[PDB]
Order: sequence, then C-alpha cells, then structure tokens
Amino acid sequence: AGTSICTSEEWQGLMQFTLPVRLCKEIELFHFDIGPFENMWPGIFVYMVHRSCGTSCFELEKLCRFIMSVKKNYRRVPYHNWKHAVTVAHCMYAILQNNHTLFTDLERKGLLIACLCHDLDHRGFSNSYLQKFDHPLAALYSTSTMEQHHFSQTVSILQLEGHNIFSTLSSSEYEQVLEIIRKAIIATDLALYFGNRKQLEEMYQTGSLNLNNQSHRDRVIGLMMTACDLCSVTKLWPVTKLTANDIYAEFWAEGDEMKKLGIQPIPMMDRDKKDEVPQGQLGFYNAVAIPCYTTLTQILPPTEPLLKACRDNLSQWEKVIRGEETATWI
Ligand SMILES: Cc1ccnc(N)c1[N+](=O)[O-]
Ligand code: NI
Ligand code: NI
Repeated sequence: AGTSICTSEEWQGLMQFTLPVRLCKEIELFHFDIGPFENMWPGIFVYMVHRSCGTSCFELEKLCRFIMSVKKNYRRVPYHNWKHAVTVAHCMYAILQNNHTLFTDLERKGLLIACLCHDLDHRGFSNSYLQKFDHPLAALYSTSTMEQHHFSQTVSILQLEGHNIFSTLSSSEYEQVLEIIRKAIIATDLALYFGNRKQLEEMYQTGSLNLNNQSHRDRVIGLMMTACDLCSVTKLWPVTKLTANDIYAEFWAEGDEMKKLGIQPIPMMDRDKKDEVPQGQLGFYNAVAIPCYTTLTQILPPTEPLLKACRDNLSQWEKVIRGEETATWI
C-alpha cells in the first residue's frame, strides 16, 4: 500500500556522505563490483550523477530525498532489489563516461535515473507469473507488465513533496526526460530485447544506423538498458556466480508458488532441477547476453570490455558443465 518515503535522517545523511578517495578510480571501470561497499551505495549514485551530469544538475536536497526514497521502494527480494538497481546504474555510468558526447545532458541524467528506478517495487515475480495468474497488474498493463509498473512507481516518487529532481527543466525538456525514462524502463523488458537487438544488428550491418534519427537513438538506448540490466554477467567470475545464486533464489521461489497452483514450473524456476542450471546459463548467454554485448560493442566500441567479460563467464559456465569447477563460496 502506497509509496514509501525516506526519513529526514536518511537523506540528510546522504547529503553529508563523502566517497572514499580510493574508490574514485575504481568506479570508472566496467568490472567494478559495488558488492563490498553496501553502506556507500547511495553515495556512489550521487557521485556518478555528479561526475556525469555535474554537481548542479539537480538540487542536492531533492536528489538525496529522491535516492533514499527510491531505495525504500525496492523490496527485500533476493535479486530485483536495491543492490541490483545501483549495479545497473553503475554500468550505465561506465557506458556514458566512455561515450559521453554521444548523449545529451538530458539523456545522461534521464538514463542514470532510469537505471536506478528500473525495477522499482519488484515483487520477485516474473511477467510470466503475473499474466498466468491474472494479477491486477496484468489487467492494467497488458504487455511489459512489471516494467510499466516500475515506470509508474518512478513517477509516484517524483511526485512526492520535495522529490521532483526534474522540476527545474523547461516544460519541453521535462516531457522529453520523462519519455526518455519511460522508453528506457520499458526497454528492460527482455521480451522486447530480441526484436530490438535484431533490428539494431540489421541497421548496423547495412549501415543505415543513424544516431541523429530519434527512433534509432531510442533503440540504441534500449540496448544500453539491456546491457546494464544484465551486467552481472560481465563481472569477475566469483561475482557473476554469487549473483546467479540470488537470481535463482528468486526464480525457485516463484516456481514453488506455481507448484501450489497446480502448474509445473519451467525447469529454470524448479528448485528440484538445479542440475540443469549450468546448461540453462549456457542457453541464456548464447541467446541473450553474448548477442547483446556483441551488438553493443559494434555500435559503441568503448563498451568492448563488457563483451570480453561476458565471453570469459560463458567459458566458466562451460567449465562447470564439463565438471572442471573449483571451490565456490556462497
Ligand atoms: C534474466 C536471467 C535469466 C537467467 N539467467 C540469468 N543470468 C539472467 N540474468 O542475467 O538476469
Ligand atoms: Ni526488470
Ligand atoms: Ni533489472
């Protein structure tokens, strides 16, 4: 019920936060893992907004209120949580820093915010589940069900007193940024990714791809969102493997619910089918992750380290399948 709002203590605390100096260098890198720095996550987001967009892009009080309320509207689910949000935002920061002048000031601020917000109020259930069991959300949002909800949650947070970080934009730019954010969040529906990547691959290979063409821009931005959403697969192996544990924890909980409603879940969501996970990851990397980072690297050459890391992780899943895995901690 309702939108959660941070405390005075929470946002005033973030305002006074200072990022440890050693992390300034690390945060610029694609492979940076926020994992070991939980207390710093909101501060890391402020830092990234300030470096990409400028210290005066948003009023500081409103930005800190906005961030801490965003955190409060992520649920305590195993994967689609606050940590995922900040991780996705950091990948976007790294893509933007490496491609800075391709994107307008409006796009950069919109996208970093879009990434922080893109899974807002996720309940640990897939679009598949919501539509199968006719959740009210599936009635309201016929396609891209959770993503339309996440966007709606974003707008609800902006509408809280003192939270509207975009108010100082012209009426035209304000409309433009909300549209950038809407399209970006909707694009995190993996259903849409397959069509988008295919089209972009075609536009690229024929050389019709043109970033001055708004519809092309929207599609490139869409693939950036996919690349950021999936970036757990671009980290160092132990990080990728630990995150995969959280992804599956969520899946198995959904699968358990389906069994109670008389439907056998897909194997991926079946906790009694963990033997199939390594092959399932192989499938996911071959079908989704590798093609994504492949096309993204063609369009944005500086993103190549995402693709190299993804390939290294595919090799690791292959090693698992062959029985070559070494000691793992969880
Ligand atoms: C969405 C998804 C599904 C299966 N395996 C994954 N690694 C994954 N992912 O990366 O988010
Ligand atoms: Ni999502
Ligand atoms: Ni996500």
